[PDB]
Amino acid sequence: HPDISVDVLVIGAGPTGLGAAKRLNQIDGPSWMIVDSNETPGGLASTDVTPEGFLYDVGGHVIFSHYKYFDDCLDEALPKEDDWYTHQRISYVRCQGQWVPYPFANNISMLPKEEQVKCIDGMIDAALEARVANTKPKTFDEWIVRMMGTGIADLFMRPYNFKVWAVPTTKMQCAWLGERVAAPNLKAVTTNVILGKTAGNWGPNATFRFPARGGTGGIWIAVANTLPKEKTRFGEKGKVTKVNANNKTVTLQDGTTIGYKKLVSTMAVDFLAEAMNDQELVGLTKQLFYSSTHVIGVGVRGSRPERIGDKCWLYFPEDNCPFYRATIFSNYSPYNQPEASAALPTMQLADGSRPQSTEAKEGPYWSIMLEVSESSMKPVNQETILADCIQGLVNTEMLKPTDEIVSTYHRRFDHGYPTPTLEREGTLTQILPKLQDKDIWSRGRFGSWRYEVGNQDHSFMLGVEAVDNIVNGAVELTLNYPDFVNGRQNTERRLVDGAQVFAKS
Amino acid sequence: HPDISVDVLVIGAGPTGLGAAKRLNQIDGPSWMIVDSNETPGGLASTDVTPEGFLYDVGGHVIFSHYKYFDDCLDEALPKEDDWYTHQRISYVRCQGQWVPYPFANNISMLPKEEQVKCIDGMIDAALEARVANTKPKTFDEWIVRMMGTGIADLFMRPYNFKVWAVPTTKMQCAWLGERVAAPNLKAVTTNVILGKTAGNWGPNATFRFPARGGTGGIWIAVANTLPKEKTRFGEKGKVTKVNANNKTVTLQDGTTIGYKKLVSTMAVDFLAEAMNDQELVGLTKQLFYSSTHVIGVGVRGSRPERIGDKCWLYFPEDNCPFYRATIFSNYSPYNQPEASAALPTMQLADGSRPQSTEAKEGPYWSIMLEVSESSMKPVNQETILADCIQGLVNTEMLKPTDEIVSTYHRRFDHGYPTPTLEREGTLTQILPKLQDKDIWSRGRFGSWRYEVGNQDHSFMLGVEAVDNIVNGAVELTLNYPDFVNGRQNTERRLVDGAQVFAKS
Amino acid sequence: HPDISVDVLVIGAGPTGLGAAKRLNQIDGPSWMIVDSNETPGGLASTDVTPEGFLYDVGGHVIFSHYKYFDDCLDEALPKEDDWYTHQRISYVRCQGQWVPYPFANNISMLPKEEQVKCIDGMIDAALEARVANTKPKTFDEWIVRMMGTGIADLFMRPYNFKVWAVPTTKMQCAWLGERVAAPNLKAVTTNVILGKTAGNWGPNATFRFPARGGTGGIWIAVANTLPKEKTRFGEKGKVTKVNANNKTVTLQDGTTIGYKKLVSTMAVDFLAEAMNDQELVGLTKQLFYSSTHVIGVGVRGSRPERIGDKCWLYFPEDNCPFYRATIFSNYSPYNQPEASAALPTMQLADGSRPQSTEAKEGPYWSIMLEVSESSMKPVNQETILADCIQGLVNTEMLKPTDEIVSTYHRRFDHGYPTPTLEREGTLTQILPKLQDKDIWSRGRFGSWRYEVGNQDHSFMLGVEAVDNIVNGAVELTLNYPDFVNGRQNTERRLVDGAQVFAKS
Amino acid sequence: HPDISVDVLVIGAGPTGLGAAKRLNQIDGPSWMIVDSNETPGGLASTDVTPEGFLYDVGGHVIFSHYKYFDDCLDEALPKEDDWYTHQRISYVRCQGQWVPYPFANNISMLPKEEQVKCIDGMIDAALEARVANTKPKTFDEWIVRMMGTGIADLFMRPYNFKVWAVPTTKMQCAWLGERVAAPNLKAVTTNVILGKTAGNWGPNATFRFPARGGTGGIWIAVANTLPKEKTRFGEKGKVTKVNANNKTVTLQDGTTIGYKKLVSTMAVDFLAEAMNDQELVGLTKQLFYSSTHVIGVGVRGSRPERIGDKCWLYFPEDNCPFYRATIFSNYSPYNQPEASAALPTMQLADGSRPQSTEAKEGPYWSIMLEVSESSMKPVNQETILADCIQGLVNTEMLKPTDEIVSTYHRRFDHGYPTPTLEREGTLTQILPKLQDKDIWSRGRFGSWRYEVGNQDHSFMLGVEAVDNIVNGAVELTLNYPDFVNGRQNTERRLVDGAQVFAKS
Repeated sequence: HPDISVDVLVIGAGPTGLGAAKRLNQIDGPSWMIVDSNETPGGLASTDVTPEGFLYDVGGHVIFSHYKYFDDCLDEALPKEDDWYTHQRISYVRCQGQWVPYPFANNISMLPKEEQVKCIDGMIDAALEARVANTKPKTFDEWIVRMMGTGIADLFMRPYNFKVWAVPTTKMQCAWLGERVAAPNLKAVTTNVILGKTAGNWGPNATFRFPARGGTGGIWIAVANTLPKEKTRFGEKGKVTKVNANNKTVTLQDGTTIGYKKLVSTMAVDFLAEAMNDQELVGLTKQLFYSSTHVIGVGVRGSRPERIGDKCWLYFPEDNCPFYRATIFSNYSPYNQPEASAALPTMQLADGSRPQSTEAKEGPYWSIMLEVSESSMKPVNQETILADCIQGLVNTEMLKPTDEIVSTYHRRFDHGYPTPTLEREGTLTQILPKLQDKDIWSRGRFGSWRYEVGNQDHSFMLGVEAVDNIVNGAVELTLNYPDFVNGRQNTERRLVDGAQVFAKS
Repeated sequence: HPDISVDVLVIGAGPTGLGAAKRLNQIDGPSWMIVDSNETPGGLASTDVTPEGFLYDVGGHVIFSHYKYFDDCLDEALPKEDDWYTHQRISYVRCQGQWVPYPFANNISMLPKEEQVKCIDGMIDAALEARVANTKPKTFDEWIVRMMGTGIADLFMRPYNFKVWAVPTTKMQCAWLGERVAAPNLKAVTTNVILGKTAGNWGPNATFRFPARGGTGGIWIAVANTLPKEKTRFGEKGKVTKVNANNKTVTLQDGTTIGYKKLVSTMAVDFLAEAMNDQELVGLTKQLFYSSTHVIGVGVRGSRPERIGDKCWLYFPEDNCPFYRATIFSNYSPYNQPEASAALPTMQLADGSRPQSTEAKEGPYWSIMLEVSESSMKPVNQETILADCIQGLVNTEMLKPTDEIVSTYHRRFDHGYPTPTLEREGTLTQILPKLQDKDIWSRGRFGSWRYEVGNQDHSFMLGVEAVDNIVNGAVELTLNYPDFVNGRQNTERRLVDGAQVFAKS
Repeated sequence: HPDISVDVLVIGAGPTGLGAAKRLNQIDGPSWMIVDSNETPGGLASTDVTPEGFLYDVGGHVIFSHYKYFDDCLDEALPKEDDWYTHQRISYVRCQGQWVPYPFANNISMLPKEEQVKCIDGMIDAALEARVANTKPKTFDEWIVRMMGTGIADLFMRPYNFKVWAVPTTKMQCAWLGERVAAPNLKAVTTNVILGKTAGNWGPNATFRFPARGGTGGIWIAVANTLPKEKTRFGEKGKVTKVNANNKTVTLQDGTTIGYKKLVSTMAVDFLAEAMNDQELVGLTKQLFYSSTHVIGVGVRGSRPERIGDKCWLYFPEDNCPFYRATIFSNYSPYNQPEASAALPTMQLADGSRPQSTEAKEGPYWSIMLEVSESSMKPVNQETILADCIQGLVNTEMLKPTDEIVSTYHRRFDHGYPTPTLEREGTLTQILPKLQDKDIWSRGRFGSWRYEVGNQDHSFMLGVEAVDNIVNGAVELTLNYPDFVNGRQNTERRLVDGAQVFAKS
Repeated sequence: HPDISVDVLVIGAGPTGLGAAKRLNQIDGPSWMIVDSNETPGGLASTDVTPEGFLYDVGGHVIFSHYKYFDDCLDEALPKEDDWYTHQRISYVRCQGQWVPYPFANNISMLPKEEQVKCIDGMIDAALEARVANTKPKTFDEWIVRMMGTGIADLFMRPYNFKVWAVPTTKMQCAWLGERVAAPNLKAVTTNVILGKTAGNWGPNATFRFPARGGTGGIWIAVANTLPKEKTRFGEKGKVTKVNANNKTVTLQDGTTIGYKKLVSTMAVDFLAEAMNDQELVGLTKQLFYSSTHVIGVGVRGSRPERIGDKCWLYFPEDNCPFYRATIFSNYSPYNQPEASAALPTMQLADGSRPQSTEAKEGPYWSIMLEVSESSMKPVNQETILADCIQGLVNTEMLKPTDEIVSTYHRRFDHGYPTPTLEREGTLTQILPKLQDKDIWSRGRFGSWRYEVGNQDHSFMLGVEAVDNIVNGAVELTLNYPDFVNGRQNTERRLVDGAQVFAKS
């Protein structure tokens, strides 16, 4: 007999596992338990802080919720209006010395005219081909060239996506992008070119809310806090080391055994296979591809520069910086960095030189968060990546040579992106049913490895829906039909359903 | 203070209401109750029997299930292997003196060569048009022509569908036929023409199962019998006459009042509007279109004729008979008609003449079940329809003039088919949200009026999913996404879910 | 026995008949004669002069030669370099206050942006349709919209061609336009819009030459002067009044009868039918359509205005002037108007007011030649057309209200344009073969009535080729294959052929 | 000074040269003469006879005339009705044991149903592709597949045309096939398949006439006979050995020199280049490609077999015989072979055995003429090709094993077909204008190397039009515009033109 026995055991207290926990807690039927090797819940949706007081998420984390259930749990966790800041979804593409509003294609009127001609000629070809197309694109690259034409593809989506995915666009599928036809919006693009118009896809109704304190990680700490503490096991005491799928027994690092009837596992599925000592699953999960993410944080002295303004996140297709995305993390909340009265010495100037003075000086401070991808196909010199990022900031005119850097952060996350390679689905439909047949629901960004449902809300709901499938025979919609959940407002499932209402009466 | 109070009240014990009841009974959380104006459950899936012992469904009722849940409940209701007979899905189109195997298009080698040429030429036109098509068809009629071409459209699907829907194909939408592209399989069609090949779309795996006894109606009687009787109220005592949406009160014919928190209504939504005395909903619901169904049954003396053979249901595009569909109901179960030793007098010959002898003679017997549609655009003379059907049987060579008719059946069903008119969705999306706002789940073939999810399994699941939405926050997938539920085997929801397993333990 | 007998009789000494004459003269085989009712050869390629000394062709006459033979004869007629002036083919479309360089489509960057959007959008539509097109346009109008898209068509070619042809574009055929596919050069148009480029289709390559003296009419006088005088009969003495096709006799005004073996007739073919007293032909030729041409000439005092500059001819689609084309005729030759030292009183100012002084003042002078079309679908008020034209000049900002007019000219030419109606070919293919069966080669702008081979060089060559057909069995390429002769350099036929080289030896 | 001086010298007296000579003779202006290395005129349109009295053309020669002028000269040469036999243009394709009426595609109902399916499927693909095609086919092979689809291409035109051209279809251009769009008549082909219909493209109005005597060669003997003998020089005395283009002097084998002003050379242009000792031209003409033609003739004892019947020529795609075409030459004239009373011993049986006796037996006789192509890409074993051909005749069931062969014939013609390779036009534009600039009109099947204008009428008219260009400035339409002359009836040029009519007065 194992030390602990529960009906449903949840491994991992990132958004997915917490989703499973929250749903189990709401249903209040089967016994359950959640474990995490980290004392602090949140996983990749956690937040670090430098010794100088600058917070950094694991790269740009902007919430767009497809589900009311997710909203319910965030509202429960952080119920006060001052728990959040609301911002417009402002993003630009750095291109040829300019900040081009996203979407790129609608804003190429900013480029030299001769280049616009190349862009529009390419999109005309694509439109004419789209007109007689009777096949779907088979690769991410084909998809891009059909949508954008060669010229526009080459300027942004092709080089940008290699910098993101750390694999060539030709090596990825495109089903993950959705069911919409791969055909250019020629009229809209040439209209903006003709009008000399620029326009971002944001405004008063295109917004996101961000936690006032604790970064994105503050949400998941707060969400976790609503769970009965005794049913949680976070820290070294909750690190899973072995999974015995045949005995339905999990062994933790401290030797604790937990027997389960159903397992919801949210650790990366390649790690799950290893913990299972299942050589066949190890082989299969090794066929999956993923990139690592280097997060670089730079804390800068000064009031926010006008050139930066209300920018939130920023895309970098070009070669003059190693990062694919930058986030103005100080715009997300005033508590993402020290108050102006905080005294901090300058560590370096953005041009890499030593500061004139060693002396601690006051703020205000602002803050840049950078992401750099790495894979077997795109190595990263870890030793120079911080300095390369900082030079990248200078090259892109995000920082002046003289800007004073008062804090730096760098951390590598080995499992950063699950790659939608051409081979992903062929592999996953071998892995996930095999685990399913052992009553293991492997779910989450790396639990089930599908980037198109890999955000915080998707993840959360993958855990929720796994539990719902386990308990109430629900369809795992997020898992198996990304286009479905992403194409609608999911309003049916609530933190308080009829069940809880009828039971209280 | 009403006579009865329940959490969830179900109006109607056709498949939809029984689905609601079955799921409610399984969940065994919220209190619930089901009423029906008929002492016998089954609604349009019920079965009549003539004084001579010939059973008739409400027209051809053949089950194809999209749900394991539905399968679970039928297996529970009728668990013996001899509770069912299995048949291949054998259907034919009557056309120019011939029984043409379905699908029609794949079998036009049976038509005159000159006609084949016209058919193939039309389909060539359609194939070439489809190659450069960039719009969806907007009407049922466009859909048909784009799929078949003019020649083939005119032979079968155009005139057939008028005889079914009692409206022109040009007045119906085509979204209900699903997401499949309106394109011809020119190759398949020409290939069978060239080979002089015929091929039906059935075989050892294209089957259905039919109840051994009591016709289709026997399923729903058996299913209802699994419910706690004290929670059922069937007969004049169960007839709803008033629904007060604002007080959440239902009044029955005998004066009994029922209080509900949530209402699952499976009566025709235009009747619900009337029962609610809601003038706005009344106005909106009579904007919905429907046809009535005349079911005509003909019991015939003799062993099954060779010309009939294993035929199950039959399509009649031509105007030499009033019915659109015929079912060889005696093929579905030997118990749909009297045993061979039973003595019955001959009522008339198929050509309308009197029999030579009035004496009762033995069988064996076979049975034809016919459907005639009626609408404001297609009146039916109730006084002559039986005679006209029987003449139609002779005209189509199903009966010889000499065949001995020993039983007739005719019944008009007011609400037969909810019509997928162009205006249906515009109307429904005004009606269902208003009912929803009042905590009324109006669901079913006429509860929610969508033919494409109008079969017994859909209906059953509409009830089930409505309950699941009310209780567990489930998406009503059958209701809102016909294409989704019809394009998969829905396997997640079972008659025994995890919740009941964990509860028993 | 007729007064004169010749092998080949040529009626008419416009370019066509002179073509026939020149070729007959060169061949110097069969006997021949040429007659004209006019003492001055040239037909519609003649030139008038006003009492003030301003020359006007019959509307804008610009030579583009497709034939070496035509060049040979022109070189023989006017051999000196100073017999000619060379100019670039400079033309503009007057549109919304702007002189838009021809071709119109390539210069819409001069229009308001919002209009460029509509134009480009329409041409995108046309481009996308053209990609899947599998039929030829049936009408001029369809041809235009397929080439240009709606927006661009509506701006220039649609309203312009109605003002030219005096019939709707929907009533004309489009074969006459040539074999080029009716498809938009979207890329060229969008490219120039993006670049803000304006470009006319002219330069040092694209030139025409114009006679130094006597206007276009000076050419044909000089060509006619190369003919043996005694074989010509020009004036009232040469006016044909009757053709007896059955007797092969022509009767002149003065009573002179001419017998011929073959007749090359270049008068309008409807007049020919009348002269033949052939009622069948009269019937047929009355079914042909043609517009009349009003030529309005305006002599203006002053050096050439800067706004006019090197402009040659000008198109006017818009409704603020009655003319469809204007020619800066003073740009074609300094001898088209009096020298600067010539003194002329001011007749009126352009706004219609009287001049302050009635005295003769010196120049220099420039000159505008306008064309207004007339037909039964488009009446012209002869009494007001001059004044309306002059108002048009002000409206289009060709003339300032203050500009001094020193000469006016108006003349109506009954047969101006042979109209490429939908019906034209059906009618002509009935007329010409009947004339052919009587050894009558009816040829020329109204001899054979085909605009697409209706210029001076085509006309000349129609006569040349008729004679070559008559004598040498040559194919009448210009007559029957406009596309052929217009799509190539016709260099084989020379004014000195091998036959004359070998003969002289 | 040369021995002879003429205005125009014509080299070669096949149809091309004779054409030039006829037109020169008719014009009767410039002095001229015509030479040939052969005593008998006719070139590749000549006829041989075996010692046993069997005539053979140089392979199948069937006249289809596009020109009245050619008709006039043939009528002049052979004016009597009994100088000619008229036959319907009856041809078949040998395929899978069947004689399939030409055109093949319209007659594939003769093939097995499974072949029909493959054919129609392939043509459906071609039809769908042609619906969106917007490029011309670049090669002969692309043209075939686009017209026919794969199945049909593979059965006839692909393998047949390799057997003809002795180069792969992928190595040839397709412009020579004319300007008709490369698209299938799917409807017509499937219609005949559906109906089980066969139909040859012949009838009472699809005929050819063949000379009663002397085979095709009889025509050109007769045409040449109409020329003044003293202007001809045929035989060793007329063999050109040297052409000095700079001196305009030609040297014959016997030392005779002929000065000319214009040269019409109809010898193969590569031969001309050698005769000119012009290394540049030799190099260019060596880039041209041509195939050699082996003509095999077989004389057979017996009345014409029923299986043969009225067949005229026959196509052989299949690899069970070396020849690409057979001609039932005995059907063309009864004087192509000996009369029935002629006694001839049997030389061999068709199975290859040498017969019993040397007894000369009587007829009647029939006759087969075969063509086998050869090139550097397709060698022919000259020593065995006769025997291989005869075996082919047995394999294709043209001869029974026991059929008695009484005459054999085999001759290799070095220049047989001028190949429309991809490179042909590029090379000819470097050759023919260079010759032109030296006043050399190189014309004819190998004079100008264009197969699409390479028949007897084309060749004749290339000569005629060359003279007409030389003397009268005519367009060389057949040379430069094969589509033009082949798409019309050329009626204008006659053996008696107006010039001669007028002159005789």
